[PDB]
Amino acid sequence: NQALLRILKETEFKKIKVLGSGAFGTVYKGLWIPEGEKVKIPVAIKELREATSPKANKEILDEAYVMASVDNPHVCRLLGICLTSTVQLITQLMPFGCLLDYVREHKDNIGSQYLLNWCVQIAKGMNYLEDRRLVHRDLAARNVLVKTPQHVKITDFGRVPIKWMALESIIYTHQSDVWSYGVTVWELMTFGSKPYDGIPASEISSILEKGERLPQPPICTIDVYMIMRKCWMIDADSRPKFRELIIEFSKMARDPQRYLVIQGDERMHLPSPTDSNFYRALMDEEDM
Amino acid sequence: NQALLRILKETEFKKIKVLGSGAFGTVYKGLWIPEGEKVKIPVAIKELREATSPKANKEILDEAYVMASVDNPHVCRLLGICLTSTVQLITQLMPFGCLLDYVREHKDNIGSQYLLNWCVQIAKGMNYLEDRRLVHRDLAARNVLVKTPQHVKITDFGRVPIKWMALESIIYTHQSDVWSYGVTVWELMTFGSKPYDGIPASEISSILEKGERLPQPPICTIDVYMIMRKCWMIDADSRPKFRELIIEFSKMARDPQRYLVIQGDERMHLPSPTDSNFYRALMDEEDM
Ligand SMILES: CN1CCC(c2ccc(-c3ccc4c(c3)C(=O)N([C@@H](C(=O)Nc3nccs3)c3cc(F)ccc3O)C4)cc2)CC1
Ligand SMILES: CN1CCC(c2ccc(-c3ccc4c(c3)C(=O)N([C@@H](C(=O)Nc3nccs3)c3cc(F)ccc3O)C4)cc2)CC1
Ligand SMILES: Nc1ncnc2c1ncn2[C@@H]1O[C@H](COP(=O)(O)OP(=O)(O)NP(=O)(O)O)[C@@H](O)[C@H]1O
Ligand SMILES: Nc1ncnc2c1ncn2[C@@H]1O[C@H](COP(=O)(O)OP(=O)(O)NP(=O)(O)O)[C@@H](O)[C@H]1O
Ligand SMILES: [Mg+2]
Ligand SMILES: [Mg+2]
Repeated sequence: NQALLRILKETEFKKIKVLGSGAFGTVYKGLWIPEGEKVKIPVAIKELREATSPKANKEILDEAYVMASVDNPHVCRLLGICLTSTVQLITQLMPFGCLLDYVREHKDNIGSQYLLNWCVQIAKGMNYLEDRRLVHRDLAARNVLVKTPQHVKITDFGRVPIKWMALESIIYTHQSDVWSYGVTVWELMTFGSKPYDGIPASEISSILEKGERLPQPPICTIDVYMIMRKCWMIDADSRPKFRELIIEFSKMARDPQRYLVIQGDERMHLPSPTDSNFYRALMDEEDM
Repeated sequence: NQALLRILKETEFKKIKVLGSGAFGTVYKGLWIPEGEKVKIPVAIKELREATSPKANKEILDEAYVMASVDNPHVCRLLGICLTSTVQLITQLMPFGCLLDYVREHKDNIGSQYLLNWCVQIAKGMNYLEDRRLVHRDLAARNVLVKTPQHVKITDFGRVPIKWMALESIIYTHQSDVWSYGVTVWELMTFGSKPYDGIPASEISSILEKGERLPQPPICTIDVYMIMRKCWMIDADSRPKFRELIIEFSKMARDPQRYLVIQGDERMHLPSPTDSNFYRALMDEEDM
């Protein structure tokens, strides 16, 4: 339990390159140098843009131990922490970056089988988080990291993203996460489009009350767009459960081209078991 | 089966830094760039110092598929290959380097619990290789790679190292590997000493026939030096099996200071479950 979150010294890791920033901190690629060792281990380091107090660190630690406790192939685990003036959090470095940026830069080489499997994997991770009774509160294509193209994990859970929140959050339940899951799915199926592009956030809750939802992405059949609309029902309990989302997106993943119309989908593919085994043993030794 | 050894193009990986060389090839740290992807994945690349023919590549591939087929936490798996004029082999990059260099550079911070566990892990991997009916033929502290300080794996098996070979090899059986295991153990317990230092290789088989073995390392009790001597029996079948080596070195690992006398052993230690979990999730996601 307590053994799941390593407390680090400043002197045993170094931030070497910035990777990006959110409205909570800045993310660096970093090197972890174990005491007495001559090696340099690449890590990801989030340093909060908000310097803290020692009593406030008691809040941070109380949640950090929980996020260090997740054990699921499609959920990122918080690994370490260094409680400087500004707190730094450490996790596994994902060289493929987030899924949002990934789809935007590969939108012309992304097939139906990859898209659909990603929706399954993200759902498995949300279903795990629900079984641990952890509400994500910030699910987005930006907070889905790519370990390998075949393997995605969910990050930055358990901590406003108005365009991703349920109407009752603009209340955070697992059913409110289901909403954010639908928005994440829409981001993938639109190859990274910005939801409600150009509409100011202060006015999203208005358009949701009048019945407007995100439009059907061009590559979605009705079976896929039905699911996304169901995630955006005003009644939270009427939304589909994550356990069900797994079942339906797995069904569609065994016949992908039936449920996603993508130009050049017979050229786009999935890696031969030859390429997957080479992927996993180099970067992704997790079971799966 | 065939899906366990990825064939690579030249254009999808690059050698960026040399790491060392043996009398068979040169090892580089390399970057694997997946087709269509914008990331750079660190790998290890062995390029043979011997340019080959296409029919000779049929030999190489026939063995490479076997080495790509090992599934054991303490055995390195061959992952890929690029069959240029000089063949390049690819495997997971171990930033901690080999165990030989590791012990030499940490000899003043290495305790009995680490040394003994390493002997267990190396034995587990040799016991696996015996169960797959693969003779190592070049077991040494140089060919034991450090994934993390707590986790070592055996490399470069299944391909002369006179000072590591059994007398009947100077015949390669699993019992001849047991000999090389004893020599590997002696290398660790001597914090990286060179076996038979200063004695020319052409004259090692002579000294072995007259009964000379490696000396008892200063930190070994008799129980440990008894095992090492048993690995060097002239009768191969009289040597202990790897299955037994596991049992005896595990026994000694539950009471390490009873079997290894190391100055400052109460200061040297093992990482708290806090530090191990941080190690594994960053670098070593294998089960164990
Ligand atoms: C300021 N005033 C006083 C103090 C209060 C406060 C309460 C809690 C935190 C806290 C604690 C723990 C975390 C986070 C935040 C967080 O953002 N965390 C991510 C994560 O670290 N991401 C990464 N990117 C790259 C490298 S590390 C994360 C990673 C992961 F693998 C799984 C879940 C997860 O949440 C972990 C901070 C401040 C707030 C109000
Ligand atoms: C020249 N004339 C004609 C041709 C004949 C020939 C026959 C077989 C090979 C062959 C095939 C396969 C391998 C090896 C050698 C080998 O050296 N291999 C290691 C390995 O690649 N190490 C690494 N270091 C860093 C990056 S890759 C290795 C790695 C591992 F993870 C597990 C086992 C293993 O053996 C694999 C070459 C030539 C010989 C005589
Ligand atoms: N483990 C990781 N490995 C590599 N890059 C990462 C990792 N975690 C986050 N990033 C990237 O670091 C950048 C900053 O992340 P972050 O601070 O979380 O902002 P954000 O995810 O875009 N918005 P938010 O997470 O909702 O605050 C993004 O481009 C992420 O993809
Ligand atoms: N996977 C790996 N990751 C990092 N370094 C490695 C890896 N495999 C080998 N090395 C290192 O690369 C260097 C060259 O290795 P190698 O070519 O095997 O020579 P050697 O092991 O010292 N002698 P030999 O293996 O018996 O031919 C050594 O310093 C090894 O520790
Ligand atoms: Mg993020
Ligand atoms: Mg070697």
